[PDB]
Amino acid sequence: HTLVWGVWVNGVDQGDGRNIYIRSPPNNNPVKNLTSPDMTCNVDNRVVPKSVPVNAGDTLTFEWYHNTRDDDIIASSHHGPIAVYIAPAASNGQGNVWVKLFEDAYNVTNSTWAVDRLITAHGQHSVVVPHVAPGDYLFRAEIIALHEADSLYSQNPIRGAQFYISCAQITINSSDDSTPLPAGVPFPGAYTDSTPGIQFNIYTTPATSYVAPPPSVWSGALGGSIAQVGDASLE
Ligand SMILES: *[C@@H]1O[C@H](CO)[C@@H](O)[C@H](O)[C@H]1NC(C)=O
Ligand SMILES: [Cu+2]
Repeated sequence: HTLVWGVWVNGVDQGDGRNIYIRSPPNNNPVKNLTSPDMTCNVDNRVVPKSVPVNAGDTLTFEWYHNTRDDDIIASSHHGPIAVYIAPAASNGQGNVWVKLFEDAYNVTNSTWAVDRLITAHGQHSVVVPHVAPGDYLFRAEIIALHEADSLYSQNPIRGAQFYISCAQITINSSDDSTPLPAGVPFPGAYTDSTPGIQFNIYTTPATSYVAPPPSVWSGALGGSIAQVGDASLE
């Protein structure tokens, strides 16, 4: 159970984005139904009044929280991967539009899941803004908590992989469009019950054997990291 508070650009806090530049749902409950329109941008997908200006090559940092800003972030039980996607705003995230800019699942050196390192990072994870066409975009940050992912939601709706999905409205101003955005996957649609990484038993299967759901990260990406860029407590 986690939500996005706002974003940082190049290490500068853009301010509380909830219902402003983040298409925020009303609470931190997970999405579990892989076929639901809620997979696109969570349960209250609508245009919000602001879009954060960035340029290609900027660092865009999502900041997550549990109950209050810079708290425990997400329950430690919620081991799983983190991804970021991009699509043009004109899509409203419909169709074959979502391009993967970032993937982190399990780090064998530190023996940590992406989620574990997100807590250590005070909720902060980043992508580098790609050289796509200037214009309005949705950046879809996705945490998958696997603590009940031994079951499939489609079979047992009180269990399943848990998706914490947040869409940020981002406007790319300065970009040479040298890496124009390639075809995307649909959400809902890309993840199915047979997709690698959707059904997994983190209690019996070695984390080293985990494979995150496709698609692969776009070669055009520059992203990106799970790491604290700014200190929320200084504000
Ligand atoms: C899952 O989502 C689909 C598509 O909206 C819907 O038809 C189905 O009823 C949902 N399942 C549950 C258990 O709500
Ligand atoms: Cu939770």
